[PDB]
Amino acid sequence: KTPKNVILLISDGAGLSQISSTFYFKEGTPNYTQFKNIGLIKTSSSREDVTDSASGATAFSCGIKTYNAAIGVADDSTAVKSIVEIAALNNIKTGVVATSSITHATPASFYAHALNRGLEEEIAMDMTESDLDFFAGGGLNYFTSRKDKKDVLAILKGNQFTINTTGLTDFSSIASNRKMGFLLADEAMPTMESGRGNFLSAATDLAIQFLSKDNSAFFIMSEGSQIDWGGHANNASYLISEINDFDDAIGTALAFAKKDGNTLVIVTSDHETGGFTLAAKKNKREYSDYTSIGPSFSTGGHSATLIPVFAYGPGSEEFIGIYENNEIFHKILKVTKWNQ
Amino acid sequence: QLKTPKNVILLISDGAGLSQISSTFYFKSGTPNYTQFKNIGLIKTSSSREDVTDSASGATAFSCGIKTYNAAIGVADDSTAVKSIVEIAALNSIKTGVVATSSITHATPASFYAHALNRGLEEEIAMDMTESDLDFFAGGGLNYFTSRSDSKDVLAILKGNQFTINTTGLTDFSSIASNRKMGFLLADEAMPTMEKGRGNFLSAATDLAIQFLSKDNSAFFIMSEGSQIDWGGHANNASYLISEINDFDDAIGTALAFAKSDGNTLVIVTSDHETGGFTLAAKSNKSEYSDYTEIGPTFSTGGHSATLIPVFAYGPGSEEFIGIYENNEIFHKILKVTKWNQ
Ligand SMILES: C[As](C)(=O)[O-]
Ligand SMILES: [Mg+2]
Ligand SMILES: [Mg+2]
Ligand SMILES: [Mg+2]
Ligand SMILES: [Mg+2]
Ligand SMILES: [Mg+2]
Ligand SMILES: [Mg+2]
Ligand SMILES: [Zn+2]
Ligand SMILES: [Zn+2]
Ligand SMILES: [Zn+2]
Ligand SMILES: [Zn+2]
Repeated sequence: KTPKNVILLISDGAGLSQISSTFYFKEGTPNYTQFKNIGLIKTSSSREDVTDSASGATAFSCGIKTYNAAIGVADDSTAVKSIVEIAALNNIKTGVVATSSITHATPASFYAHALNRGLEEEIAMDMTESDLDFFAGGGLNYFTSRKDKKDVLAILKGNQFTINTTGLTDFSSIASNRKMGFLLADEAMPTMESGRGNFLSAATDLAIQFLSKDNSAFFIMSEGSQIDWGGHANNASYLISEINDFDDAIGTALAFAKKDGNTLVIVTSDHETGGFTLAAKKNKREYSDYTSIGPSFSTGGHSATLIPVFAYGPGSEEFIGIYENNEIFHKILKVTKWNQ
Repeated sequence: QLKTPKNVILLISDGAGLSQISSTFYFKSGTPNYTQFKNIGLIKTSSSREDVTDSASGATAFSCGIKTYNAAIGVADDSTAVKSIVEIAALNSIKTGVVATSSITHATPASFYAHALNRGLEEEIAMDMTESDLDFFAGGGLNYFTSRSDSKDVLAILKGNQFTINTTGLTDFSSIASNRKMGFLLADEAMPTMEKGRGNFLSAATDLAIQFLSKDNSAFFIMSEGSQIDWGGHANNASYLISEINDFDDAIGTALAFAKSDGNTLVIVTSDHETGGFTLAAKSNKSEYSDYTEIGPTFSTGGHSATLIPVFAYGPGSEEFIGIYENNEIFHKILKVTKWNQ
């Protein structure tokens, strides 16, 4: 009932309908079918019925409701301790993986504290002050082509990071590093449609092997970042290709957890985007053909639907039922007994 | 090794996806009864021939435990009749009831007492009621029993089978307690909408079924349907959809209040499919920008969609309903937990 390790996978912008696309548009059975314990979260922020990713992720990373655009700060704008900082005090190794820039609102709410999510140069500099042990994502520009002219990589190397800006490597290439960071694009990683391939699964496997090196317990947040961008663009093949990749990472996590026996895997989203619907195909006589799906959208923004939570591993029963998003944080602390 | 329920209440919200359910968290006074549920599953709703299901195949999945074609009522993909949960209940000495806010002959209620090649055959469906072992029903659809193209009087046949029938109003329990079976036909076609003054019919009817079917310490099975959530969806009419699902949520609280007091009753809440691509979008301010402080509901289709659908279960055996499975497994899971003879 007490997990040693926690992997949190966040599919940005995926409601149940986006999840459902994997049951129609992906070869084979989705890894979602492996879960038995399922819950539901209410995703409103402290001030807005519709959340953004910043307050959405800060509800998970810090266990409070805060205003849209906040990174790691409470509604009154004061810094709050995150699960990464708490994990560091409990001797837990930590890693953050994302297919957006590593400074984007979701990863950022795990290692920075900023008044507004668009302060991405401040966020990059904030990593220099975090106990983060591993990261992988885009966003090389935020560390090396800055308004202030500073070389943030040099500071990170001073803090014991090895940084790779060229490719994800084998685990044998990084096993002896103390901390490891990958910055593999200037801004966001490529889309799956532009050849990103299995970055998310590979990077999440690297984080697991790296952070568990010396029998240390770990916490990892891996984010399927571009699902939401698909929803905002009302671009169905973009959305579906990104969520199928995210379902591959879920299989990666779960294959490790099932063998390990001491790992809790939580999958959820921050909010839904686009009103994405698996509607019947539309024909011109305009009528429906229920034999076939034609994905449609109703909005270019986020929506307030409750969002599914999936949990596998010791303590996974704590995540069933219907609760506010910020209680994800408290439920993790409860089952791991990591102290605050 | 789960607990075994004596009784089962299956509540269907037709047309309600997770976004429809979520509307009760923003548009209902107080806290939704959905929040009482701990055990939660997901069903895949495709029919035997269609990725996007209709109510008939999707309800027949629940009542008979098979995938079948859109429009089938209690019949298999080859059009042969299949034994239903209500027919199994009767053979196990279980009292049965069906409630709906549509006509009682409409596809969801029909799939639990009738066997017909096509949901359009509502006069045959009303006739099938006379050969079923149903003990209790309430809904609309008086026209299918007394104003038929074949000028037969079906009501007379139902009374011939030990039904008492009321076409006036729902009564209290002591009003109907001595009757061996009870039917309420309270509208010619569909019951009124919530916006046109239906009021608390669905909870009252469900409560009444529960008292009636549990006379003399009898085990029971009830299907009650929030039928018009779907029609709000089809019309792309937010206040209609939302008032109808708020009323369904009230029905959930009625079922759950009984189950908690009883302690021997499994309550299952699900839907057959989603409809309308209903979305709790950010309100538009005016030339148009999104204001995330508040919600303005939007739709993307006039028809059903293929999203996976949430299942909620509470009571003995409810742990059977977690995880992800085909819609037709609802039937098999009900059978498995109740330990009824098949
Ligand atoms: C516009 As349509 C045929 O999806 O209701
Ligand atoms: Mg994000
Ligand atoms: Mg800062
Ligand atoms: Mg495309
Ligand atoms: Mg119906
Ligand atoms: Mg028949
Ligand atoms: Mg209206
Ligand atoms: Zn987001
Ligand atoms: Zn977004
Ligand atoms: Zn339906
Ligand atoms: Zn419909």
